[PDB]
Amino acid sequence: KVLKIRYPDDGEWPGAPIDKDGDGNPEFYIEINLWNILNATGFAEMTYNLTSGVLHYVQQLDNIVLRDRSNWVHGYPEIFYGNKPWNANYATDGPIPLPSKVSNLTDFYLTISYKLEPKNGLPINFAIESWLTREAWRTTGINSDEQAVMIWIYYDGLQPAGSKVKEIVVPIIVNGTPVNATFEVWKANIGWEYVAFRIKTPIKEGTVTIPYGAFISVAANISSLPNYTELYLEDVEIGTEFGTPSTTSAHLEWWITNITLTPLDRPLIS
Ligand SMILES: OC[C@H]1O[C@@H](O[C@H]2[C@H](O)[C@@H](O)[C@H](O)O[C@@H]2CO)[C@H](O)[C@@H](O)[C@@H]1O
Ligand SMILES: OC[C@H]1O[C@@H](O[C@H]2[C@H](O)[C@@H](O)[C@H](O)O[C@@H]2CO)[C@H](O)[C@@H](O)[C@@H]1O
Ligand SMILES: [Ca+2]
Ligand SMILES: [Ca+2]
Repeated sequence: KVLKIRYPDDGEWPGAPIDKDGDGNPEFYIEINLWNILNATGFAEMTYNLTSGVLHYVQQLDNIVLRDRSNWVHGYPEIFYGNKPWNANYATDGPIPLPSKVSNLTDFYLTISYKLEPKNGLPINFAIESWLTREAWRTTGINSDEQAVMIWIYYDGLQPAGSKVKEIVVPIIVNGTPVNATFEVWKANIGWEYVAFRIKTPIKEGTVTIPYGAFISVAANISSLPNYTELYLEDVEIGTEFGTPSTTSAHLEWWITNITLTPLDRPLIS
């Protein structure tokens, strides 16, 4: 009834599928994904109770030495739907057919119920990420003519890569109440084009619904990439980037109780 992955016990890259019906197609995939940590004392453990429906992440790391301080953050412990293009992990048992070309996808709501508890002022975000790639099923990384989209619905102590472009309004739902929220739009080129949407009013816990097309439409419209609508939206990743090159201790706990993607009857790009 309980799935657990644990760093460092399970190796430097713990991860596992969530496959509640045991049919060989995961509904989601979890990774501890401490992708910029070279060494640390302590541990990180992610547990999914299949029976109670709670994803619970506990991290207690110290003596942290990074792989490349120029990458700034330490990692991105996460859960995702679709094909994560950095590795051979995937989860495609869901209602939105990912990967799909941006031009063929419908819009969808993404609803997440969560609670974040960074300890001692640890810089963090709670960020939704998609990667947009030239091939349908990428498993070997990301090229300079491709895109990362991030949507930060919480942050503390981190700013997105690159420079600020503009602010936009996106209608979202927070704790059951519709609200117009403001997002700063940031753009960088860090080996690929990077577009981040940073909410101006961070939400540290609750149930949040966002319309995914509001973000991908603006990411398409400010992009410098050619033939944007031919890219494939590979996945939707949910997790917390954390840390800075000055951070040597990172204690963090969070919980996610629901992730739902709800298809809409309108195109993803408007
Ligand atoms: O590079 C940002 C990206 O890294 C991904 O991890 C890569 C890592 O960068 C590379 O050095 C290593 O060899 O491969 C892993 C993938 O297995 C990480 O998974 C992403 O979340 C992150 O955005
Ligand atoms: O390195 C990729 C990582 O960058 C993070 O932004 C850094 C930025 O790289 C640095 O130049 C700026 O001055 O500090 C910020 C952090 O506050 C970005 O937040 C991450 O999403 C991204 O993975
Ligand atoms: Ca399944
Ligand atoms: Ca993959």
